[PDB]
Amino acid sequence: GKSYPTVSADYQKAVEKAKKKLRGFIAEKRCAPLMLRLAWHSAGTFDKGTKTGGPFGTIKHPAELAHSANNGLDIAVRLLEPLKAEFPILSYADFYQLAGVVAVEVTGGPEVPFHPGREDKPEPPPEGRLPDATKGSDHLRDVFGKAMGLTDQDIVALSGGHTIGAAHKERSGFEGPWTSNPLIFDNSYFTELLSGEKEGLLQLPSDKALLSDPVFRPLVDKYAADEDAFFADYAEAHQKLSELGFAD
Amino acid sequence: GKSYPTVSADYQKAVEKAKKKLRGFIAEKRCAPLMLRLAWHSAGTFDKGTKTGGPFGTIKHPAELAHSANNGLDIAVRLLEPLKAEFPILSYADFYQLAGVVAVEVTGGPEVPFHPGREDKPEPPPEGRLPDATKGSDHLRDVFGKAMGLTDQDIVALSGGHTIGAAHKERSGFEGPWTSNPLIFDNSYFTELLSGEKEGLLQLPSDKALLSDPVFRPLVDKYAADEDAFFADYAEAHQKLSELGFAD
Ligand code: HEM
Ligand code: HEM
Ligand SMILES: O=C1O[C@H]([C@@H](O)CO)C(O)=C1O
Ligand SMILES: O=C1O[C@H]([C@@H](O)CO)C(O)=C1O
Ligand SMILES: [K+]
Ligand SMILES: [K+]
Repeated sequence: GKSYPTVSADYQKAVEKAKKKLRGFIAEKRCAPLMLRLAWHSAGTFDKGTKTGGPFGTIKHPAELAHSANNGLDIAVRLLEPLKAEFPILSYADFYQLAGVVAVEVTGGPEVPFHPGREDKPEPPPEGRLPDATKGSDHLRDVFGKAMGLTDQDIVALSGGHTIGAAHKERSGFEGPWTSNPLIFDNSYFTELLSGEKEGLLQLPSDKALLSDPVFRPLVDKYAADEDAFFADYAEAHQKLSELGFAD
Repeated sequence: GKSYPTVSADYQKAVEKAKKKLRGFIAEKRCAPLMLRLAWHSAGTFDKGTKTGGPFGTIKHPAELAHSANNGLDIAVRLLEPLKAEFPILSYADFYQLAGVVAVEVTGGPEVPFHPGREDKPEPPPEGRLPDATKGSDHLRDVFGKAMGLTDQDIVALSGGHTIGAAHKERSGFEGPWTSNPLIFDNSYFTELLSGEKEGLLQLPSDKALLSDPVFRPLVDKYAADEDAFFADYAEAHQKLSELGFAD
């Protein structure tokens, strides 16, 4: 239920130019997964009951980067600082979410609609709102549902974001890619999740929780059979996540 | 601006009986300062922008007792558990605030009006909202003013709560009483604050901040000259603090 704010023509021109520069930079640096993870951890702190947190640029604060769930995301902030400085008119909030949208696009994923106008806010949210990889469906619903206000369909679709990238034992402690093609955005996360553990590939307990839940599991089966349907629901869910607490 | 909830006659009878039992117990155990500090740290987590936190019984949770600002308050919770069990109808929130009101009364202080009907809530607030003793007036206003929504007069009056009790090097790290009579509720905190450091008595940086601020300092002078005026403003401020986020 969104009402997007008006931004000047110069702001809109800067979005379009930054989008292109982000494509080139993210593709060349091979950091699309990290950038997706930065945008998601930015937005995923939203609490709908208090309207605190969410995608309002606070993740660049050292206080929020120190959160253990954000281990490694200081690399992302640093990687983007030279480009952000070329687009001073843009908020950090818009810039990081635009980077997440581009991360998905440049790895072959759906084109997530983007609307500008997030304002940078000065206080990071409390630590502890991001999901815990060792937990299961109840915990997923607590975080995405009770806090962020996303649907069970969004949970499954957004979990397929793991179709790009890898864990790092020096960041979370988990290690390895979810897929055999970690810079390619496709439905492979779901086909691997269904096939069992393969050697070399990662499954978190929070991934496996999707297989045993009666609402999540049919979605997993849908996305593994129908990549177009995964792309549609993913684009819906990403857009919602990127706009949590914004333009309501 | 309060609208107090209706409670049954049995609840009201239990308040009155617990008030008496609290007087006897707190007087005998010599723990009025700790009990005041428990009630204040319960209520002082209130944030008026989000309506989170405040005096709703969450301080008995191990998660909130672990907060470093609450070092030692597990002693208080434990001390009160046998009495609370004699009054099962009462919420923990009402019981702890009633204990704070009695702590003030039984050490000779003003009779703070008490209204029942706080409901126990299940989530403790985030850590870090209670004031920092090494900081000054700006920090006091951030905490009491911007979060809790109390006035500068309340800040000074409520700081005179230090007229009873002591710091402990194994809890905060500070050590000693503010006053020569730490179980007597009087204006002595302000007369000591004005006289300078005396040997054996404690002044926190947050106490000393009251002397250098142009709004706080006249209040300090008022309370040190006029204990009746301290008692009046204290009773006002304590009642407000004990009712933050309650019955609005
Ligand atoms: C469902 C609950 C989730 C849990 C428990 C979880 C947990 C994790 C963990 C532990 C890592 C490894 C971090 C590291 O060690 O480098 C990770 C990586 C990643 N996460 Fe999630 N995550 C969840 C949901 C999401 C969502 C909703 C998105 C985006 C839509 C996402 C995108 C990513 C990406 C792209 C990576 C790889 C990052 C890289 O390669 O640097 N995750 N996640
Ligand atoms: C103004 C900002 C405040 C700061 C920075 C502060 C800080 C502290 C500290 C560090 C201690 C010592 C804890 C220990 O080591 O045992 C303490 C004790 C105490 N505080 Fe405060 N406090 C403040 C306000 C308040 C308020 C508003 C009240 C109640 C109205 C209060 C009541 C007490 C009492 C009664 C004690 C003594 C506790 C005991 O003897 O066990 N304080 N405070
Ligand atoms: O997605 C990522 O990009 C870098 C690296 O893989 C390529 O630069 C990294 O640290 C990430 O987790
Ligand atoms: O106010 C207090 O009561 C006890 C003790 O002084 C008397 O029991 C203590 O640990 C407190 O800080
Ligand atoms: K993939
Ligand atoms: K005293």
